[PDB]
Amino acid sequence: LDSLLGQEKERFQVLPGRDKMLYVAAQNERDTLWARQVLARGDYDKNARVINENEENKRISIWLDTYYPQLAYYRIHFDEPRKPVFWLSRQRNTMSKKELEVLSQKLRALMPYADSVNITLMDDVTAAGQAEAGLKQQALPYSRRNHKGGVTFVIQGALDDVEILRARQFVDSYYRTWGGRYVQFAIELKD
Amino acid sequence: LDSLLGQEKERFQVLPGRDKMLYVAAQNERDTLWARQVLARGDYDKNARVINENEENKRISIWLDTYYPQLAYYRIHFDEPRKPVFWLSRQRNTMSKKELEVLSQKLRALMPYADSVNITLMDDVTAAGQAEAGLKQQALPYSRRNHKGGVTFVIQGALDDVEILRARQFVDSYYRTWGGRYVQFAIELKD
Amino acid sequence: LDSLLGQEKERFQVLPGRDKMLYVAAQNERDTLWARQVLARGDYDKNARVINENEENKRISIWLDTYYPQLAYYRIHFDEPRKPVFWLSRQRNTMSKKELEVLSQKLRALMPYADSVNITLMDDVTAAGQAEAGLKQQALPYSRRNHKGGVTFVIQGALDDVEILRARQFVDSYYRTWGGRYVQFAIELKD
Repeated sequence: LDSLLGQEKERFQVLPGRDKMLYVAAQNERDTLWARQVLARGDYDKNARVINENEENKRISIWLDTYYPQLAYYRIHFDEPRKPVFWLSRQRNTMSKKELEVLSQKLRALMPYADSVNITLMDDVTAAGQAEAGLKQQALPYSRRNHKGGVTFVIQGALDDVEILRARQFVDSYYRTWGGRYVQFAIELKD
Repeated sequence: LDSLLGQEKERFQVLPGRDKMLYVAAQNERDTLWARQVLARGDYDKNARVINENEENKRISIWLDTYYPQLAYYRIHFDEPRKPVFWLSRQRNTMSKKELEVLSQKLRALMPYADSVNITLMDDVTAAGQAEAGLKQQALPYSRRNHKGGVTFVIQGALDDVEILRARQFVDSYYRTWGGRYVQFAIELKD
Repeated sequence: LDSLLGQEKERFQVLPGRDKMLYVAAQNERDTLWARQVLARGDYDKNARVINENEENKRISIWLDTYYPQLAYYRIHFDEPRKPVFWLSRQRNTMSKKELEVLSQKLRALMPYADSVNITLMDDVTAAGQAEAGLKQQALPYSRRNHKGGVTFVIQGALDDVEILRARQFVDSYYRTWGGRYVQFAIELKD
């Protein structure tokens, strides 16, 4: 192994894979690019791979559209890349304990660098309540619409220039940890 | 250790970490930057770290969003960096004594330079009363609104140019020690 | 010790500290600056410190906001820097004799150059009566308003150019010995 040119290793969490390849978990896009380009100049292809939170989540989601298309989930969190956390829709999900254990091992196959994948049924009430709470904190009333498989919070109120930005950060916050798979959002000028 | 180029050490409180790294508690941003740049010219990376009150509080808060998302708190004070004080929402917090002791040890892990973290349940009545008192001292009446998990004091009155600045310092004062997590503020021109 | 370049020592009251450092009590800002700059050219840092009435009072007040935030006080007088006098709000203060003795020792820790700190409960009636008297001496009637924790004397009367200056000196006088912590002031044109 190594098959690593990350040094300076700041913002490069390098994890050993189960497939005998190295996965350099880069903090951001510019770091990912830096490490991939340097490894390529260095003739460390194939075995030396560079990854990040966004690409690995989308990669697993693409695999899931084919093998667990009915999986109701939120997002895979890579706060600890060696132990990814997989947020599932508590109520929309109808999988068994053992089926979820298989799902984890399948993601472990998708993530050789991961030791194990911690799949957790996240309370759909908590998802809805997180969105509810964030809006109410910003004095943003909403009308709750119902799209297939979820709800859409339509923010009421003629918002000011910066109040709109406040609502955009709220929306992004929910889309960072939960995603747009359960509560989606809209803005409409009222009152 | 050391792995220190702070000299002149004025405004650089250097504390030894539990992880065998040094944490230079700098008085301000310009000092933080000065020390980080000088340590870097000096080839004292990794083990020689430079920190401050604002970055360390935000760093712990980011960790808390993942592991104690339901933690109702105000702010972590670094008046004594070696013994950080952690203001919690007395009433909104439902944690036990031992759970709070774990929370402290978790922050001690987040702050190797800290000897211990003193977590204290701050009276939510006192928070509200601090805001109330600061406004009344400046002859600023307010309408108490209710956002999720707190209240919003909407300052009544067509304020003058400098009265507005008086209200801004009041608001900042509360946002310095309590933060915008319980009493938030607004201004509206009346009378 | 010394660790002193004050000479000419006129307007430089040099007091020995309990922390084995020297505190040059300078008469004014320009003297403070002069002594700090000269000590610095001289390589007498650390042990040779330069102080004044305004900075030392504000320094102790900042410490008090964290450890005795409920302390109702006026101002610390440095007429005799070696024995600072600490004016407290007689009625607003609810501290015991021994708690006040601790408060003094805490300020003695904040002021190594001080032998002892004389804390005195100043009659709030006298504070109010000082303000009352100063206004009445200048033929300035006022309406007594009530802000949280104090009163605001609103000066009645269309004042002339120099009468306004007379009221400003009155206000400053009260803000010199009592401060704006109990009786505050305003001006409004009437009659």
